[PDB]
Amino acid sequence: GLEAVRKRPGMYIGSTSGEGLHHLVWEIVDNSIDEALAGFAKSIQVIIEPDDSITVIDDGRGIPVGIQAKTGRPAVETVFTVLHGVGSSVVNALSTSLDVRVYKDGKVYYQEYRRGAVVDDLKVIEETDRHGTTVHFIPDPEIFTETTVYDFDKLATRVRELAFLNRGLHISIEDRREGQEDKKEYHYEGLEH
Ligand SMILES: CCc1[nH]c2nc(Sc3cnc4ncc(=O)[nH]c4c3)nc(N3CC[C@@H](N)C3)c2c1Cl
Repeated sequence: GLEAVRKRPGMYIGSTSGEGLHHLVWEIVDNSIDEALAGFAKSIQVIIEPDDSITVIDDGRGIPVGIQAKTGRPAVETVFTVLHGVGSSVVNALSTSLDVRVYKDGKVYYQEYRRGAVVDDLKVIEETDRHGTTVHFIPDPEIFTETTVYDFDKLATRVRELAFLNRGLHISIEDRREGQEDKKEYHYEGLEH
């Protein structure tokens, strides 16, 4: 399964250099873009956390949490744990840790993984009035041996491109790292312009 991804990451993300490190971001963001395309997500936030980890927040419907008959597991768990807009499990495999929060039907559903392996069963941890999905991941330095340090300008450039290609979407990029905090927000207007 996902162990194959950890041993041959080059076959799944193209490179284990800085390029592959940034590719992880797009693999998660692309899923949020698909939910904007479906018509539900209106805003996406990408955050470089102070420790070079990544958070992606959207306000879509939230990844399905119901048990699938085919697997006997919550759909969201399968998304991150089974190899398949299909790259979530690859990001999981290549991260020291990944946590997902799904905001759906008044509840926050939470699951975490470590180097691709499930920590515990999906659990309701809070009540909420919002909807969407938040994915946070820490890229694995065992995989990304050259660099685990993000390039804000590189991310911002593509985020702007994504805003343009998905006209109407609100998408932002934020750097929370020490001595260089920054945020850029992008939104190209539709017919209301
Ligand atoms: C924060 C990243 C994020 N946000 C999401 N929102 C959603 S919202 C959503 C809600 N209900 C759905 N029902 C059917 C469907 O096909 N797609 C859906 C998508 N789904 C995510 N998935 C599901 C499948 C895979 N593309 C990942 C994600 C992911 Cl991953």
